[PDB]
Amino acid sequence: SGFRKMAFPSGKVEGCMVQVTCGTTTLNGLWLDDVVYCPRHVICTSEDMLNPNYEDLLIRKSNHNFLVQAGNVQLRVIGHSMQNCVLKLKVDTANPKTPKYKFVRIQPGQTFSVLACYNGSPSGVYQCAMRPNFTIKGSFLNGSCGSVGFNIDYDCVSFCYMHHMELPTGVHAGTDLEGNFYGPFVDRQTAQAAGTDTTITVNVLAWLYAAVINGDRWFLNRFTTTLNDFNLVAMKYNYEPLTQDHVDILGPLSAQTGIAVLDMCASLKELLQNGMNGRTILGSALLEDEFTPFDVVRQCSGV
Amino acid sequence: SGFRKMAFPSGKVEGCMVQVTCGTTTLNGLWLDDVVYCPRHVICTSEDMLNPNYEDLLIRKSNHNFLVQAGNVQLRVIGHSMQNCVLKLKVDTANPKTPKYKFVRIQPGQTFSVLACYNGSPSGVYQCAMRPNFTIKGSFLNGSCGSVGFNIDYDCVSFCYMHHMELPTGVHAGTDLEGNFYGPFVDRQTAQAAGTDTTITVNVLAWLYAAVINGDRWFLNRFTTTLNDFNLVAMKYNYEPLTQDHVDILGPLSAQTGIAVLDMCASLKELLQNGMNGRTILGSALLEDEFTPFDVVRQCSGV
Ligand SMILES: COc1ccc(/C=C/C(=O)N[C@H](C(=O)N[C@@H](CC(C)C)C(=O)N[C@H](C=O)C[C@@H]2CCCNC2=O)C(C)C)cc1
Ligand SMILES: COc1ccc(/C=C/C(=O)N[C@H](C(=O)N[C@@H](CC(C)C)C(=O)N[C@H](C=O)C[C@@H]2CCCNC2=O)C(C)C)cc1
Repeated sequence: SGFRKMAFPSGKVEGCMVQVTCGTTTLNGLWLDDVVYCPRHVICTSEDMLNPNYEDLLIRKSNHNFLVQAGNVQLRVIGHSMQNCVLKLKVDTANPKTPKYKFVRIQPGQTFSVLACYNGSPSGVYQCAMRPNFTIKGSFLNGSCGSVGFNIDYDCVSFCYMHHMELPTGVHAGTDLEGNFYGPFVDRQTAQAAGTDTTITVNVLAWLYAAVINGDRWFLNRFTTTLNDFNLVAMKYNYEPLTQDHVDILGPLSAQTGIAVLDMCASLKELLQNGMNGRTILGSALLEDEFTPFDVVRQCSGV
Repeated sequence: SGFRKMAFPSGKVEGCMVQVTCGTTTLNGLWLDDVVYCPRHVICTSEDMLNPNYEDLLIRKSNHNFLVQAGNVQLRVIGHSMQNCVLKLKVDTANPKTPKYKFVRIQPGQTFSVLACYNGSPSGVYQCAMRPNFTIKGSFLNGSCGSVGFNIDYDCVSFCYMHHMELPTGVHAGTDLEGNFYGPFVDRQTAQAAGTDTTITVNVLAWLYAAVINGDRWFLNRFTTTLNDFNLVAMKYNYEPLTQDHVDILGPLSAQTGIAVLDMCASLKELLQNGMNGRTILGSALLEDEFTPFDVVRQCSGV
């Protein structure tokens, strides 16, 4: 019993992290086979950051301009290319710690673990969600760029995020590992702001199911609702609409607890309209939306 | 910027986890050098759990009665001994992945990371505190025993917790790696309950400092307080007393923000007496007490 914000074990990703230095900018790289992937603004100075000309900056760089260290072992770069917002540094040694891996572009509302790194060395691991406005609420300082987000599917690490920038909201934006940004953002210091965020409704419902599984059931009421009636209330409280696909995804949790999805939706409607009146659910005074249904199943069933 | 409940990277501990099976009970073991450490109730059946005679159960076990697997590699046990509540299984191979390590007994109010495992394989990692009543609020299912808690100090893993039991509160109890329980608990199915928990005051104050560092400052008021006046209010709200040692530990955060500790204490006193009136601090509607001052410094300074 018990329910915690739980990250994937990070050892497979830890063996992939290296330090990339170009001139005076230093950030992290991801060393897979004989390629190092890292954010392309590693080739920038700060005068190259309000309107950087990346292609111009790159043509003036030769292979030796990139200092890549893995521990106290320097790796020699023997090739470089730019793909979208990411640099690919070909190195003369293949990483012996390379795990089985995939590059994935995740959808809004999905969660992943972040291994935060500085100078190529791990700092900590935590769990994030891709917000509906294509930001993430992370924890990143200067020098954390090149940190990656991932999921572990049995043996395979599915890399889905590489860190690039902070919006002055304290929220964070980045790319998939092909260098395509999540959301409308660009890798320049200009006036970009994220759209308004919304609450991930299917995730809140998964979390209420985790609550019931853990014995915190006070919020269950005697009522039911229709999907359309529920969505009309949710919308007023800035919740995303719940689709029938979402209902289907909650099937396993519904069957484990014997609570129909539309019955749990009636309980959530009452929580939205009435508040919690001082009470907590799973130790939280707010409704939580960064646990997917698969997250809940995995935690409440032992991987 | 940003602040998240962050766990230590778990790769060093992952290479140490194995599966220990004795008869029909299976749990996790910690393989360090040529010794496997695991909870001694691995030798129990359930009829041996209301009043187990561990020494009696153990004398009837021979080395071959312990099946230890590390991946799809079986390790041969060549010796066994019981130390307090933990079994030590001598094995004929030293773990090549053994990191530099220490066995530590932590104090109430300190935090650590838990690598939750089942059948010797990692499930997830999360951050816990040793509560003042010597429990932890974890996430453990059947088969998670032998999971360990740890801190990473630069290169050294300081193992401080091994998981043994769940109290029907949904809270968890265990031993240090010498097999001595934290708190008054014993490894039997009887009627044990933990003492009343209290809020870890120095940790709440560290978290308010993290809030200020991150730009969430609405709760700062114009006042100061004495240490004695503060402790009189805190006590009524089931907060532990703040000592001068605690004040000293907050020195670095106080100097970074320019807020005296006693000034931050006046702000916390007002939060305790008045509530938050709907507002959140760092996204929480409750005051958080599972970040130590070192936690906050480490996260807000990049390891
Ligand atoms: C007026 O409304 C505004 C709206 C948006 C912005 C800035 C977006 C921006 O420029 N973010 C910068 C950034 O992330 N730059 C990237 C690099 C550029 C080329 C995209 C970066 O520094 N990346 C860091 C290097 O690793 C990590 C950052 C910085 C440290 C703070 N936290 C982090 O994640 C911040 C430093 C302000 C400013 C004003
Ligand atoms: C009337 O007030 C009460 C007060 C306390 C208790 C029980 C304490 C207990 O017996 N806990 C058991 C336990 O943790 N047993 C240990 C082993 C014994 C020998 C100490 C165990 O099973 N350990 C599990 C094996 O790995 C992990 C447990 C179990 C699964 C649930 N979550 C967990 O962490 C629970 C299964 C109820 C009961 C009633």
